Amino acid sequence: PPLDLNNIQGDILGGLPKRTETYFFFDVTNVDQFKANMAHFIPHIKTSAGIIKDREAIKEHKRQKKPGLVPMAAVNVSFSHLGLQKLGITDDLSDNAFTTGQRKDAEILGDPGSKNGDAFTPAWEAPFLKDIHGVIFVAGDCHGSVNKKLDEIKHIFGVGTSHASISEVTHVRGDVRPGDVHAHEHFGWLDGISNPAVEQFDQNPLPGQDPIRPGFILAKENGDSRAAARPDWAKDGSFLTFRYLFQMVPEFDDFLESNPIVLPGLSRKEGSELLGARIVGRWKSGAPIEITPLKDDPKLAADAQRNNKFDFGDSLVRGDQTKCPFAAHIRKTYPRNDLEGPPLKADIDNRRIIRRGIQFGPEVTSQEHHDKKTHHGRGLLFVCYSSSIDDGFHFIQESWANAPNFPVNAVTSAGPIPPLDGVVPGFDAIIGQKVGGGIRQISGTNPNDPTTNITLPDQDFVVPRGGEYFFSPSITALKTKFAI
Ligand code: HEM
Repeated sequence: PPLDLNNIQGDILGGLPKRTETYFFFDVTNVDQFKANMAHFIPHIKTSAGIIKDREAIKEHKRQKKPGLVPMAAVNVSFSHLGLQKLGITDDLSDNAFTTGQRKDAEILGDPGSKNGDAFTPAWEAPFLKDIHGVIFVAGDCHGSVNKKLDEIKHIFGVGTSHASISEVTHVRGDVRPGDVHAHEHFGWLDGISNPAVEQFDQNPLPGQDPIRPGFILAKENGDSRAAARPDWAKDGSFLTFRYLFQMVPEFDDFLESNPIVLPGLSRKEGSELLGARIVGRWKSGAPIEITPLKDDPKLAADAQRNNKFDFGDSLVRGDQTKCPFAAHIRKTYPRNDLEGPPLKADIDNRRIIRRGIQFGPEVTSQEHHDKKTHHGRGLLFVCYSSSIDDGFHFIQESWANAPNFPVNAVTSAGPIPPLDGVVPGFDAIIGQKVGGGIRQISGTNPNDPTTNITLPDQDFVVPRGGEYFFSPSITALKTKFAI
């Protein structure tokens, strides 16, 4: 069937274009007044149709050399399980992670925290330990637009006044980095390269971007295995995972400088760069190591038609880590042929996620660089979408990233593979977390010596400090279940 793009919130399919973005986390205080205000709010919501239409208007305005105008920052909205309960919307959405809420789920994600008996409290910023009912987020070209748009939303809900239907728990702000590295995350890598193409939305998949069915992103659409268990209003909504991930950049840079790979043809500097590339699965530029294993290639990196056309072939079955470690970040989170090829021939479309991350915080200072220690908060506002957090984000984090035997344990489940005997890939070095904060190791990072492990510093390079699981309903769901 064709998708109704006027019904689907625009951050999901399309993505809200942004140099800056504010996420406003709130609690409902008066349910009836909240539902009445939502009638006024809903017309402000950007849909996927809206996105495509804007993108064309920007292209014509830009082809035509006009003086370059304010993209009326787009608004989206998303609700936690605690907010659905609060609103009287009690139909089960058949996802344990969402319904559990991420404060609890975080124990199993591997977040640092502590236990009173069987009660777990993650080591998050104080506001993310309160009940959050939803998030209103607004994304645009500059601070002026976003704030102006957000002030208007706050008038609609009466924020701060005696007649208020929501209150602020906290807010967070993302900002693309300055200049040439605007799309690079704070460790230095080009981010936003690989996302799944969606059948009946993405007209021209890029090479290496196998399109998946829309029900793996949107509830009750084609390919949602849980379609029959879900209520009609859930159609064309998607689960939004938010993770407030702080990055320890000077500690990461220092880590690389201390562990250079000694390899014919490379400086000390270059061996430290090779290690970073191998840990991520790409050069900072964006060039995938599976294509260019030993030196960066900036032209390949800048070309969307060549920079994602690889699948690890049968390197895993053969035990061959020469081009790419098994435990590289991108391989841990999208295995490609490691699982889709023999022996498993597994269908991992339900493990795919659409990422809409934005960076935050200042650049690294001279003092921070000199100390080789972090002094300011910076990192990534991580946001991803799928029709199942249980199958997507949670699983990726627990069974792949945090699992030092993955992917060997997956492919050896079918029968031992002698070239993998004794291979323990190790942790995803970027996001892998060990429960209790124990010792993490990663193997295969030296092309010439695949069995040597690096023991990671106790201070993780990425440190979660907040997050929650939300559901982003359709325009029509909002209109009938959240309005009046
Ligand atoms: C500080 C945190 C993180 C950083 C710095 C980071 C960095 C990156 C980079 C540099 C890429 C490659 C460029 C691209 O394809 O976009 C990437 C891809 C990806 N990351 Fe992350 N990441 C982070 C957290 C996460 C988390 C929490 C998840 C999921 C639980 C995740 C899942 C993925 C996936 C699925 C891909 C795409 C794999 C592919 O299709 O090739 N990442 N990440």
